[PDB]
Amino acid sequence: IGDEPLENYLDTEYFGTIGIGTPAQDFTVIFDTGSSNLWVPSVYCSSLACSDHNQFNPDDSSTFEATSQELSITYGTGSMTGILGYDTVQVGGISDTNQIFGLSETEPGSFLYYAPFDGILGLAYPSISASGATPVFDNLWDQGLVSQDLFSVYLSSNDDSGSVVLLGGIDSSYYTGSLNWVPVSVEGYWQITLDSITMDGETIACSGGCQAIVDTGTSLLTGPTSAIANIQSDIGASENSDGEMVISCSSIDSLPDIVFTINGVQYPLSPSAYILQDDDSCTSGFEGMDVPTSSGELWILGDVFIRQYYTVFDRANNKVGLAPVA
Amino acid sequence: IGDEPLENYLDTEYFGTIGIGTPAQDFTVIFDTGSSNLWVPSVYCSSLACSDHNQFNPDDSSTFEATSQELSITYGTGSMTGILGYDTVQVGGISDTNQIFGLSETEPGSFLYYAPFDGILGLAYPSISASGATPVFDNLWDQGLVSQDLFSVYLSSNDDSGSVVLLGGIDSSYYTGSLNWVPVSVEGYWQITLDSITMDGETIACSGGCQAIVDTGTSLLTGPTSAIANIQSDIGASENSDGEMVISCSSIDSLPDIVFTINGVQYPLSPSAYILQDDDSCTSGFEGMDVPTSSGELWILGDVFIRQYYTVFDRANNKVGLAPVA
Ligand SMILES: CCOC(=O)N[C@@H](CC(C)C)C(=O)N[C@@H](CC(C)C)C(=O)N[C@@H](CC1CCCCC1)[C@@H](O)[C@@H](O)CC(C)C
Ligand SMILES: CCOC(=O)N[C@@H](CC(C)C)C(=O)N[C@@H](CC(C)C)C(=O)N[C@@H](CC1CCCCC1)[C@@H](O)[C@@H](O)CC(C)C
Repeated sequence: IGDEPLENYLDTEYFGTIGIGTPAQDFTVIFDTGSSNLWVPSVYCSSLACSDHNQFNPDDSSTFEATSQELSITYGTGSMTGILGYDTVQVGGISDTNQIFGLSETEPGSFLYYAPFDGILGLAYPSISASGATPVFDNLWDQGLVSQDLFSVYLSSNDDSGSVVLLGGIDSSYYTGSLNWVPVSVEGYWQITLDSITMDGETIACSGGCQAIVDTGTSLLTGPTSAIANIQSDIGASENSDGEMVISCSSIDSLPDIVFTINGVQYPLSPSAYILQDDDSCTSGFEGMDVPTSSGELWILGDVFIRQYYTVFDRANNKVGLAPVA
Repeated sequence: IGDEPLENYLDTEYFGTIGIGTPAQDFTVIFDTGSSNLWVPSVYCSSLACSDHNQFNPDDSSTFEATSQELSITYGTGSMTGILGYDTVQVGGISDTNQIFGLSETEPGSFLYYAPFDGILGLAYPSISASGATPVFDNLWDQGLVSQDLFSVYLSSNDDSGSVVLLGGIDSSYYTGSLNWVPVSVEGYWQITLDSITMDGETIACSGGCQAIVDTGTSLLTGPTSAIANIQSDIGASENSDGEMVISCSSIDSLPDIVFTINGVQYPLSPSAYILQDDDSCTSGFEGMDVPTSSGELWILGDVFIRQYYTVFDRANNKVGLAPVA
């Protein structure tokens, strides 16, 4: 079981440290369950986002193996094109040997240039892995490096220390009562079926269910624009400049829980979970984002939700396990 | 003995993580031996750099005690003014109970905005601490949270993992041979007497001594403008724009050791250590700054130097211990 400590930056991005190579070059990465690929900046990248960011030099690793397999990936925020090579990756105190990972050649856009992390470590299923590159957890299970075929995430609140990715195990100290398991409906993302979303008993969205992914890599709780636009009204948040659906911080103590019913069990987010507040200003935890898939237009249950529910991702049986954090 | 790992960001910045408060809030701080104050942003800070960095909120800490004292600190690059407060800083494993530190109120200048860290933990002598704020090492020793009255720094080269600050102990495995102990000359900074800087038999600089400090929070080897000017010429580096006193990377195999004799022992610097090379670009490790003190113009032996020499800063007997990295 590996323990990968995570830095909670503004409750928006949780990232940890990995080493790639021999000797090991260090990089901080986002641990993303919305994707399956590991990749970091390389000395071959010309994009501006690579200049101010730690870059992987293959000519300094006695263990590196090159391949000619090119790679291309687009996220909701940012993309990269690169090439796939091979090496040891130290992640969560484990020596992942012979891991295929992406070395970037371009990271188009201004977004990532600003970001306090170098790369992305995907944790979704191999089916969505661009260029078929073996996911890290997959390569660990395959090598017998993790004791169990599950990892779990605890994401801290209020910029506190202690967020963790526990690879190969759960730790009951992080949750209250017991885990509820939900089947993955469609296996690629950790896609689970959302039964409904209510406030004060009335369905306000997702009537007759909708598809949801549990994404550690999304900050907010994102959903199909039109739906979210309602919720925003149902809590009185309004637009400021570029996505700032601003809400008065006085409102927090008046609003009601918004309940997510997944597999018959209700998972409420209180107003103090779904309103993010910096110092003296509040914002909405909900973001509109149409993400069309073959299995429907997704509802992404980001850090805003994961912050309240210790999440376990069982690959052995394709189930998500949720329980309230301690 | 505290073990504090630092992320080597581009061989220019080495920062680690601390927690302030119960429950503890995360912050990444530069461990700077060139000052003595610990500060972090706080929710009082209005400044630009304070918006995109984590901010200490006293209201979410059950162990916070506030003070009336004001704090102002000008650094070589940057500054702050703030208010002082007390709380439990968990640094390197240790829970430094009831520690005074600065909650900033302004952090003027866009460079701090763009920087991948929140605060600075100063590691020098109390004489130079702003407002006579107890430096953390001092507060650990007074409470007996460290065994030995010394700390050691190992700074990895090449963006590798493994840079570490070892609080209250030296670790033999990081150096070659045995420590050479230099006395501190004047006690404020970790100030020592540099006897000469020669290059192929000839004194290129600082004949008949000059004052130097070993300063982990300074990226390059710094010295008085006019002196460094000659060294830049003698190695070939020339300005491009906002410095970028750039050198043809081809020159790394022609150039010789510049040598720093400290208390009669010679400490050479290979081209490989004094020309910085990100990617396929080599720039010069020397920077020209006139740093007037009551004990002369200071030479700063920063990161460029410390990456080649494991350094013990011993407060028990006012002495610095150097030995080559193994
Ligand atoms: C206040 C707004 O917050 C953000 O923009 N946050 C970023 C991530 C932050 C950790 C830097 C985000 O949520 N981006 C989403 C965009 C989403 C709302 C459409 C995203 O692309 N997340 C990536 C992961 C991110 C990519 C940017 C770098 C960090 C990892 C991945 O999970 C998805 O592409 C999965 C797909 C099913 C939607
Ligand atoms: C390649 C260019 O690199 C830098 O300019 N690096 C910065 C530090 C980096 C961590 C941003 C530097 O060397 N800053 C020196 C600049 C000075 C040599 C012209 C400095 O102010 N360092 C601070 C600590 C820094 C200050 C900015 C915040 C990070 C800690 C401290 O050591 C001095 O105040 C000591 C004094 C005797 C000069």
